[PDB]
This record gives sequence, C-alpha cells and structure tokens, in this order.
Amino acid sequence: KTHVQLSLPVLQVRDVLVRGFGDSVEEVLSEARQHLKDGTCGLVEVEKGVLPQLEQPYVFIKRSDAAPHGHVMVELVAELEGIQYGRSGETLGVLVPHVGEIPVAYRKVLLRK
Repeated sequence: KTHVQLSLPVLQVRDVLVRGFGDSVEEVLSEARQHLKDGTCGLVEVEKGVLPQLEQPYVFIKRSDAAPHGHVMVELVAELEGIQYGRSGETLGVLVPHVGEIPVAYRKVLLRK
C-alpha cells in the first residue's frame, strides 16, 4: 500500500530519551520510516523552544493534502541547518524514536509510504 493509517503517540519534548534518528538527512528519513513501520515512532508538536531541545537532522510530518477516516494525509521532510529535503504543507510535528515514554495524546495520520 502507498499509504498506511497510523496513530502516533504525542510526546512532551522534555520526556524524549532519544532526541533524533541519526546523523545525515538520508539516515534520519530511513530510520523514521523503519520506526513508523515497527510502531516505535513518536511525534513532538513544534512550539517555541522545542526544536533546539532535539537533535538535527530533524524529520517533520507535513500535511500532503486537505483527511480520510479522521487521518490527516502526511509525508516526511528532513531539515539540516535550515535546508529542507522535500516540499510539503504545514508541519504536524517532529518525529522521534519512541522508547516507552508516556504520551499526552495520539495523532491519527495517513502516511505516504
């Protein structure tokens, strides 16, 4: 399937134990896709002061379209020193590894895979 329905646990930035997916744009997109498949991906909602508390490169989910079965259609865009790899809509948040942090909410998305 080109799209996969996921419910991503929303984590508080200060709870996140592993604050990024790796060291290159290509690695973080690779790792983010692997974690999304394995159900070990969390989402941090971007506000003032969030991104400086996480590790670059960043992986964003961005709205790819205007929402089947309550699930917003999204795609992955990486960012490193202010350059984005990918072009998409509004950020729904930043993806991080989930290693058992308690979420505050769930974000229903349809992921272009």
